[PDB]
Amino acid sequence: MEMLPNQTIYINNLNEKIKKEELKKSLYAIFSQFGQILDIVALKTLKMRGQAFVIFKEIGSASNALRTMQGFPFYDKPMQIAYSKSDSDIVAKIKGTFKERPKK
Repeated sequence: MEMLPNQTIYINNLNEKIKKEELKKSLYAIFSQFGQILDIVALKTLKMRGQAFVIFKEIGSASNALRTMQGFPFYDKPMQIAYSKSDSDIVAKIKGTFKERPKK
C-alpha cells in the first residue's frame, strides 16, 4: 500500500479528547514541519473529534506529511490517515449516506 498525491489529507484516529483548537495547534506545530499546511478543518462535535481534514502547500508535500505521520503517536493513539478524494466523505457521497435519510 502507498498513498497517491492530493492537496488534502484525511485523519481518522485522533484522540477524541482533543479540542478543535488543540488539533489546529498540534497540526501547525508538527504536520507543517513535514510539508507546510495551507488550511485545517475539524470541529468540537464528536463526529470531528477523532476525525479531521487538512490541506497542504502542494500535493507532494501533502503526500510526505501523510506517509511520515501515518501510524505516528501524535497523541496517546497511533494516527490513521488517507489522501482525500479516496476517503469516507466521498464514500458517503456515492452511498448517499452523506445526506440521505436512513429511511424515508
